[PDB]
This record gives sequence, C-alpha cells and structure tokens, in this order.
Amino acid sequence: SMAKLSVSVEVPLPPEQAWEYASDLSRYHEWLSIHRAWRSKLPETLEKGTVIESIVEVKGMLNRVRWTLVHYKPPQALTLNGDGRGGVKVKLIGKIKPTDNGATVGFDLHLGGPALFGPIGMVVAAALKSDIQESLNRFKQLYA
Repeated sequence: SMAKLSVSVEVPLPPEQAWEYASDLSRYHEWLSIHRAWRSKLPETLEKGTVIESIVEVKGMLNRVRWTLVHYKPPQALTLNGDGRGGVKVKLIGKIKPTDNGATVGFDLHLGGPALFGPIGMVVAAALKSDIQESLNRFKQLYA
C-alpha cells in the first residue's frame, strides 16, 4: 500500500470521446506538462500488458519511467504501473465516468518506492497535484 493523491476534471464530452482523447498518447505533449520524451515507439493499440517508456520532469527532476498497462477497460478505466529509475514506484488509476454535462476524467496516483517513501515524497506529491491538475485543465481547454 502507498499514499495517494487524486485529481479530476469534468469535460463537456461523452465518455467515448473523452476516452479517445485521454488514451491518445501521440498528443500527450500538447497537454501533459510533465512529459519530456518518449523512449519507445508508441503502439497503435493499447492492451493489458502494453509497456511504454518515457522521461518526465517533476519539480525540476527528470526521471525515466517504464509504464505497464495492468488494467485496460475502455471507455471507463485503466491502471498503469510505473517503475522509475532511482527507486520510484507509482500506480495510476484512471477513470472516465459519464455525468449530466459530459464526463469526468480523474486519476488516483499512488506514489512510492524507496525514493518517494523518503523525505522528498511530500514535495513530489504537492508538485504532482498541481502539475497534473493543471494538465487536466489544459486537456479540457484543448479538447473541449
């Protein structure tokens, strides 16, 4: 078990559209502020077990992360495990749910591994809360 942060946005989009945009990895660089590089070729189709590598920046720190799709259920849920260099271990639970006026796109992000159990974890957690929320706001601005 690990501590976690939670972020969400409501978009004026039906869930199937919100899913299409949220899983369009080729456009993450237009709204995900922490993304810095892809380090493996992006697949045409995602599936449970898909593995992708990227480099992210959080509060000025770079980290190369291997992402594994451990749950994949369009158009409503995905879970991604991340193993970063230096002892970073994260789990990203994504959920897309229909609402009255569109759909919510929210994430629970568990932050762990030795690196984030240590004193830097609350720095990283606070920075990620802001960065991911701002990114979701950009997602909404770009796609809706």
